[PDB]
Amino acid sequence: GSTYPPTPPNVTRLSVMLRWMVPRNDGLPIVIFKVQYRMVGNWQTTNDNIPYGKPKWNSELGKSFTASVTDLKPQHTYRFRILAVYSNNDNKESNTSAKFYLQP
Repeated sequence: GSTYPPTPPNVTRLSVMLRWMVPRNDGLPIVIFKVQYRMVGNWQTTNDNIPYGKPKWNSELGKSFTASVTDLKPQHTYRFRILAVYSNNDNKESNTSAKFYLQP
């Protein structure tokens, strides 16, 4: 089955807020998302397993999701990406986010 990738997350200050979207598509449904990050310059996965849940879409464009990441070391720049896990157990990563400096 086809695996439509989520968009990269837009990163804003909070801790870090990540907002991404799963565009409307007819591919396989998503079960959960995982959040990955790395310092600018190896990818690590946080412990959060974000459910796709309901509803299916929350706008004409698709479904937007907003979550947060905690306990990251400030005074460093990071990149983030969203891993989508599909109902057939395949998975696919979003493109990487823009760089984000975490202010102390």
